[PDB]
Amino acid sequence: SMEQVAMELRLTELTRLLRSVLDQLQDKDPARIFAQPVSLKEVPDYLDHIKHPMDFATMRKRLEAQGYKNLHEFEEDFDLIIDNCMKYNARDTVFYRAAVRLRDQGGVVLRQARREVDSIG
Repeated sequence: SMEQVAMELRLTELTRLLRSVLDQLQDKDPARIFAQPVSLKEVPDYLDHIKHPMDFATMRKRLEAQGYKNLHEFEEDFDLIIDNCMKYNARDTVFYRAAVRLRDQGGVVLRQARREVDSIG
C-alpha cells in the first residue's frame, strides 16, 4: 500500500535524526567508557547486578535495523547506559563520574531533539 510506504518514509527519516542524535551523545564520551558492552569475560558477575545492559554499539546495531519506533524507546536505552553504570560503580569512581557527565551533557541534545521530532512529525 501507499499508506505503508509513507510510514516507512517517516521511520527512515526518524532514524536519520536519531543517528545524528546518537553521534552527538557519543561525542560527550571521548573516553569511550560507554562505547561497547561490558565484557562478561572481564566482569563475570555483571549480569547478577544488571538485568538489561546497554551500550552505544548495541544502540547503533538497533538504530541501523530501524529498531527505534519513536524517541521514547531510544531515550530508554540511553538512560539504561547511564543508570546501569551509576548502580554498578560507586560515586568516587571515574566510571560513575563519566555517567553523570554524559547524562548532563545528553539532556541538552535530547531537549532539542524532542522539539525537532515534535516539529517534524
